[PDB]
Amino acid sequence: ITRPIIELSNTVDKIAEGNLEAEVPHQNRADEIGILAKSIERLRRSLKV
Amino acid sequence: MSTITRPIIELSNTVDKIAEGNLEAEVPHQNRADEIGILAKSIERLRRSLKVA
Repeated sequence: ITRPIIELSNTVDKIAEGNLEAEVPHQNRADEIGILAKSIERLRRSLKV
Repeated sequence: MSTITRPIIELSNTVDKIAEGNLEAEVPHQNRADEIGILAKSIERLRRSLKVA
């Protein structure tokens, strides 16, 4: 749980700095980390568009 | 369960609202001393960055 959350926190920081190309990890987990990851991916795509 | 799962769901819903263009909704859990807190601060920084745009 701890490491993936740190990782996704990192991912959100890169998106904030304008890097809309960095891959979002953990999109395929079957739990709540998975759901958070799918959210961040959708956010990433929404900002590209 | 209440210490980890629920906050993650909540922040997940917060990211969805930002994605829909709602840059005014408050980001919960900014004051936790753990990794949820770190994530929450990240999302708040993202939110502010998108307003400035």
